[PDB]
Amino acid sequence: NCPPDFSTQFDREKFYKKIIKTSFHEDDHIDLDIYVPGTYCFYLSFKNDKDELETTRKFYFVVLPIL
Amino acid sequence: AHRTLLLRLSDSGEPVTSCSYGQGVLTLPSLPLPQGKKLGDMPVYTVKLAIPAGSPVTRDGLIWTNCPPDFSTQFDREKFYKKIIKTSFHEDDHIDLDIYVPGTYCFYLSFKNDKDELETTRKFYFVVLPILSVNDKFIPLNSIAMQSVVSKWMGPTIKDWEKVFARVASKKYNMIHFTPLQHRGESNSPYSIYDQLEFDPTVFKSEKEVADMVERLRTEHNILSLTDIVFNHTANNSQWLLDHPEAGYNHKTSPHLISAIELDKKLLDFSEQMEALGYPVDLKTVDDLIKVMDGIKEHVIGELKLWEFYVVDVKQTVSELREKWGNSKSWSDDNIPSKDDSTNLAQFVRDNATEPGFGSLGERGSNKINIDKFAAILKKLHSEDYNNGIEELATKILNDINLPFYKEYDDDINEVLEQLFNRIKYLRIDDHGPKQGPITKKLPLSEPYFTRFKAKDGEEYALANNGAIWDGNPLVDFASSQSKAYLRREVIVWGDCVKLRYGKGPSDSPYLWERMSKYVEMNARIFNGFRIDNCHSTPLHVGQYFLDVARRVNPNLYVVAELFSGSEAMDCLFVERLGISSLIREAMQAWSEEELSRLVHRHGGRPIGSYKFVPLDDFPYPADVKIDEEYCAYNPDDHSVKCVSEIMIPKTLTATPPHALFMDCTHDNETPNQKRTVEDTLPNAALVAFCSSAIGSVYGYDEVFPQLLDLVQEKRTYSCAENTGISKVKTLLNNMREEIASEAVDIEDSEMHVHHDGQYITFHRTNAKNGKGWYLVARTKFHSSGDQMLPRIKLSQTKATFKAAFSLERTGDAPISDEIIEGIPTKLRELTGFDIGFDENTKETSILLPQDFPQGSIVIFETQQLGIDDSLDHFIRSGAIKATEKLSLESINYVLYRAEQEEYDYSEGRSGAYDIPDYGKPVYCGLQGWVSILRKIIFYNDLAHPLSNNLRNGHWAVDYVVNRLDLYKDKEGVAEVQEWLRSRMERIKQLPSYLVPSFFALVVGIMYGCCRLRAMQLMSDNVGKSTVFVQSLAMTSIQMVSAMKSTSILPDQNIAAMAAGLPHFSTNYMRCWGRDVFISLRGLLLTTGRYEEAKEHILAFAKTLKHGLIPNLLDAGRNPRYNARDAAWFFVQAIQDYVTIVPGGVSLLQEKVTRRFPLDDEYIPYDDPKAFSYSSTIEEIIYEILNRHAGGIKYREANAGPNLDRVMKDEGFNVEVNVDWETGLIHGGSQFNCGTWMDKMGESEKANSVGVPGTPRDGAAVEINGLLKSCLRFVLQLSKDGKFKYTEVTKPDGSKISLSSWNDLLQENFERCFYVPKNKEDDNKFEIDATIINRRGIYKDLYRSGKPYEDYQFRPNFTIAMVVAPELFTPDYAAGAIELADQVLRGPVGMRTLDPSDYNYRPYYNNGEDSDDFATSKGRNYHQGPEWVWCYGYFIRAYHYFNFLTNPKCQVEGSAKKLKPSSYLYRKLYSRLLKHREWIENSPWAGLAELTNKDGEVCNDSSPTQAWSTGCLLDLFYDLWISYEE
Ligand SMILES: OC[C@H]1O[C@H](O[C@H]2[C@H](O)[C@@H](O)[C@@H](O[C@H]3[C@H](O)[C@@H](O)[C@@H](O[C@H]4[C@H](O)[C@@H](O)[C@@H](O[C@H]5[C@H](O)[C@@H](O)[C@@H](O)O[C@@H]5CO)O[C@@H]4CO)O[C@@H]3CO)O[C@@H]2CO)[C@H](O)[C@@H](O)[C@@H]1O
Ligand SMILES: OC[C@H]1O[C@H](O[C@H]2[C@H](O)[C@@H](O)[C@@H](O)O[C@@H]2CO)[C@H](O)[C@@H](O)[C@@H]1O
Repeated sequence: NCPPDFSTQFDREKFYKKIIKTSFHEDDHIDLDIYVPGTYCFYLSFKNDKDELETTRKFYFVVLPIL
Repeated sequence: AHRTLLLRLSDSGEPVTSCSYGQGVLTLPSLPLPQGKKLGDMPVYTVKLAIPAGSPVTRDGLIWTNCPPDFSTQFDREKFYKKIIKTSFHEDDHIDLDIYVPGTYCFYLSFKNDKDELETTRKFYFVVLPILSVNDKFIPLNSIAMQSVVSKWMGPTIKDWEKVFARVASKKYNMIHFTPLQHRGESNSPYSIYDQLEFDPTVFKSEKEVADMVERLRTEHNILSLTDIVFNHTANNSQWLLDHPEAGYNHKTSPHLISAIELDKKLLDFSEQMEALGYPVDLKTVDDLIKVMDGIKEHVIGELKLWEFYVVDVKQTVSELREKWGNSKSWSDDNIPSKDDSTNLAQFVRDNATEPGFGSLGERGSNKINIDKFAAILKKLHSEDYNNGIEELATKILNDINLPFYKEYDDDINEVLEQLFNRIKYLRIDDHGPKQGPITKKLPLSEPYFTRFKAKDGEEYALANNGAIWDGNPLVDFASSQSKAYLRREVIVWGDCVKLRYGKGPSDSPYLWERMSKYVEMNARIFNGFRIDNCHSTPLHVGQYFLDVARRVNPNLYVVAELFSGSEAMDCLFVERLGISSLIREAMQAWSEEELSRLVHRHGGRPIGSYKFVPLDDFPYPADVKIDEEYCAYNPDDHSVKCVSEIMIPKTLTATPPHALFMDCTHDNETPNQKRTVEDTLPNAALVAFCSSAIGSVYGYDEVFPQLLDLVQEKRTYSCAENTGISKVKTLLNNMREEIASEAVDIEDSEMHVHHDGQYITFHRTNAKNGKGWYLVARTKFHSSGDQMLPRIKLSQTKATFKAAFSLERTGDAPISDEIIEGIPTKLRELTGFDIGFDENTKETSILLPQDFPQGSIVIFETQQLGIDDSLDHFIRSGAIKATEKLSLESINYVLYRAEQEEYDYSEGRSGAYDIPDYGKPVYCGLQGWVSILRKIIFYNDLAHPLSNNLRNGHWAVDYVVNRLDLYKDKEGVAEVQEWLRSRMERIKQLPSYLVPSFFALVVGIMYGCCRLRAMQLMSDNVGKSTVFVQSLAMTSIQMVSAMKSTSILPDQNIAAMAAGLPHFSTNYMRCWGRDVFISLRGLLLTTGRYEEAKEHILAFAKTLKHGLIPNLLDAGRNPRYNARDAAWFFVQAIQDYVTIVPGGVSLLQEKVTRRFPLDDEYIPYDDPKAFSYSSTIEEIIYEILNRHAGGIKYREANAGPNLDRVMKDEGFNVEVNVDWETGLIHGGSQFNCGTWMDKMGESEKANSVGVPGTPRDGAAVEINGLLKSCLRFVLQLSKDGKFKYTEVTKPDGSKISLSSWNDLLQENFERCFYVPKNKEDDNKFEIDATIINRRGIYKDLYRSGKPYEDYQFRPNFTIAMVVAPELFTPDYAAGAIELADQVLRGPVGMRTLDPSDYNYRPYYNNGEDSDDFATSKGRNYHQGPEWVWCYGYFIRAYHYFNFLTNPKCQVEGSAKKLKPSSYLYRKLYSRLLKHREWIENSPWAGLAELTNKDGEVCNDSSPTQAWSTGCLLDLFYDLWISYEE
């Protein structure tokens, strides 16, 4: 639910897509640019071993305010 | 030199067909290499792929192709190479595919889908034909004469063969087809090959022995050679079949045929004991067959176990149910059907408790039930104890399961014996096959379906033999599991041969692929090509692999194939992927004379006078293109493919029908003696030789053999009797084709006419380049059907010359030798008496046949069309570029366009547009009117079109093209263009009438292409390098800018004046409109580069300033009309656009005009000397508008009355404008006013709308204030640079306000007044009365309108302010507001003028309405619903701008870290212009309409081409170019 840029407001339930670059050798790095302090979470969707869709937990991280 | 072809692609990556030649293949023309060049010195051909700009394929697009990158790299079918597509929104991308070796090549495109996924198009193939030379002389593919000879009938020695070679060499054949010269099998049939890797031991012993013989044929008699190649079968007695029995389908490899094996060996076992346990061993009664069938009823059918191959063993399942009753048991599914639903319960068990491969065939009891799963259902359905009625229930279910299998069995058995007693009859009882010998071991009752042998591995096998199903699909392998033909006995077999089981590749049959590979490349080293019998039965992947192995050995492999697949499409697909160069067509298949004439018509050529292809208004004309300035950069030794004209747009690659090899008689069809008579051999072979294709014949056809030679049994040898039958005539026919082959090249270069009258068939072969031709009259002898007299043959504008004539007569029967095949004695009598009359006045040739012209005779005439020489094509394809050298962007308008009203202006109403009978007039008087009609005519070769009829009925349209330019002769470059048309049209009139249409369209198309290229050269780079769509939009600038006689933009002179639209806004006072001119000025003049012409319009309108306003109707400079509030601010915006774009554009500010009206608003002093009076500068004019509006204007329209406006009310003439200085907005207008672009005054006397404005836009208009803010921002930065002096502004009282304060006033109050906030909680900071509102999140259409409900109406005018003054809008508010307009107000081509949710929505505009409806009557709906195209331009310009600021997905990181629009934004932009590109493509007028009804519905009253409709779309392309593509 991290907004893509500073112009976009924050919404708890509007999540944005990010593509994981699959490789058997190289790990993939995906940046989450944060422009405003607040509560942000992320979860991962993937293709199950049953060819179905599966989802992980929501993992949160807090950006503290600037006083 | 230049061997390049242009292959334009569509938006989906598919090749574009330039002409309609029918179902075909992208074949490249067979041409010799340049002088002294071998394979590898240079590319044979270069295919230029053209990808449209902005197409969905360009998005991360890649061009794939299996073409090797250079000559050193070998060809691989599945190794494709990368090619990068250079994406652009303006410029198309060209990618070259260099080809160094003939063969089969394909290409497909991968791109990024709209789902951000990867997507791929089809594979598109194109064939490069082989290069056939004999010694050092090139052999054109359509001049091949192939003589098919059978090896075993030429003698047992090599010299016995070279005697036959000398005979066919005297007949002047240039190619010999060999039945396979390999060791033959048991039956000695040439196609049942014993050993593939060694030639016939009778004649040859090594490869060098046969290779020397073929090379001897090349050097001695100048004859190339090719053989049959057999892929489908091999002989039934090959020593390698014992070592490798898996090469065919057997009980191991193809287990489904096990049922068919035990039935075949049930007949070899039966046919030998037939007489013992039977009676009719060999009789000829119908009842005699029935007792054999009754013997079949009990001895084979009854002894084959009721066939458990289909039926589940019932009692052997119950036996195995009690056996395992008590193991894996119990079920739980509650979907098990009840025992009442017997049918559904059976199919439930069919899907759950079955072993793999249920229903399909295999071993005897292959179909069986899974017991542990079956009993688990029985315990869940009935009971867990077995004796509780399970034996009854389990058997009842299995019996119901076998019901479809039993009915599948009765339908199979019936076809087994019905095929038997229908084949045994014809086989035995002589109906048409005399062979009722007593059934022996050699000739049993059953034809051998399987070849039995014991292999070297020890085990016994049973391979079968292929054949052909009667009317079955040849693409289905009848030996595979998909067919049941070997079981149901639906196969006509060849006992000589045996299966060849290829799999999905070499993995399924390793030794078979390795052997056939070495067998293919062995003949490829020796011979020049192959011949494939029944190519349709060979699988594609099988034929593809081995033909590519052959081409790696012999790069010039010539492939012939007897291809009769399901349809022409399947025939083309096989030719595409396999690389077939010629298809076999048989002339003996024609049952009657009409069928022969239709066969000859298919392979004869194109109609006489067929249209020639030319680039027209559907091509890009790059200003930076190479040119043959006089069509002279060609050398015959280079052997280069020629461009269409002086413009070097290369020859287009389009699908053409696959080449044909017309055989007058093959080695499988009956002799003319059998099917027809012997005399027909002469006229049949003549009609075949006249076809524009390759021809061939079997040995004995020319030597009139009595009957078809049995390829299996016969052992006699060809006779040494020389020069028998047609041998003399074939020497003439082949020698004549050698003279024609030297110059005839492409499909447009050979034309034909064929006529059939009774037993006569007429053939007229014509070369379209020089006019040389042949005429053949052949009287056919299908039967002796009495005397028939042919009418007088008449040829127009042609002279005829007698060439030769012959008759073939029979002199008894043929000798009966047992050692030598001798033909029928025939006389070849030369004929005379053909009278050739030539009328020296009408230039008409008449031909009368002599009464002594018996059936089986021919007569050949040499003919030459009058007026055509070899130098005609060069004269037409040259000089047009030099003729357009002095053309200007104004003068091109008179050559290409001019509406009929525009032409009436120059001709005082005498000329106009050429009326085409039974059609109408072209849309323009110039060439564009012709090209718009001719493009579809040339594409379909519609020689029956009314224009095509009129062009050959007389020279009216020919002279009309030249005589028009007398009106505009004095203009720049028009005189030299007329002289080129005069000289070319004069030469055309000397041609035959039937050839005028094709040449008329060629001359007009060439000059059109030169005029269109000259336009792109005179324009700017962004236009002269872009797609067809952008250039087509730019050509509209020439449609509107023209000099006239009844009007202009200056009152003293007649110069170029931009018309509002054609044809209803082009003459007198209706042409120039100040509002229309300056909305289109940036697109049509600045984007294109007409800087000087744009200045003239700004200066001319500046002379007629009054009330601080620009007049809507400009009467050249005299008595105008100032009924417009928009014009002055669109005019001042065009000045800003000029200064911004034109280099040194600030010079316009100090240009002095002569204001034709005194500063104080005076009267109409046109003749009063106070008109000229004083001069005004553009800088002063800009300030005069700003200060007059500010100080408050006050005027009533001068010369008021019905003479001015016959419907406007008295209070309507006093219109005014004033600035509310508390907000900074410019207000003005009344409910009797039309001072905006929505100018529609009612005129209905029945609906009482007379004088009632349909859209009175009184008050502050968004466009006016948006342009005001743009003008203020312009003059502020202008004063900062020292180009504008004024900063003071006077108020009606006397106060002064600085221009910056007025600029800040709008910046602080504009959005506050117009924006309707989406939140009701903010309905207090944006001046909103919530009682009257439609939607929120909308920028208002007006402020302080007379009727307040129109303030909150969603209209497309708010985008004009968004484009010219983007600072007035917060990004998030504007982005959501324009997203609503995209969903609601955006039509397909035009912009909806009013929200459909409003009650005044009248989307259909009909100016001619005599109803009582207050709106629709007399067309007051003009701006209340209808979709206008120019607002679409301002819409998408701001749709692109504000989506680039708001949506982060519409932005992407760029070079120099300057953010460029993402492909996601270009994709959304490109989609919203497809309907515009379709419109200008499929419109007779080469532009965009003014208005459109609801949802793309064509409005008849709308002007079909409007200046500001196309000009606002050019504004979008210039925005994207000047900001991102520099
Ligand atoms: O020769 C001198 C000329 O002087 C005067 O001209 C005046 C007009 O007579 C007068 O009507 C007005 O012009 C207005 C008109 O009142 C206003 O309603 C509007 O007209 C619309 C049409 O309503 C609309 O249908 C459309 O007309 C097109 C039509 O769609 C198209 O298919 C084809 O038929 O051509 C038609 C036009 O000819 O568009 C027009 C234009 O928007 O706007 C007109 C222009 O403001 O004022 C004129 C002032 O000079 C005399 O009255 C006239 O008799 C004299 O001949
Ligand atoms: O307000 C909801 C209402 O809108 C429509 O009525 C229009 C009316 O026809 C126009 O004159 C406009 O200016 O005032 C209203 C704006 O909404 C319809 O009644 C319907 O769409 C809806 O109920």
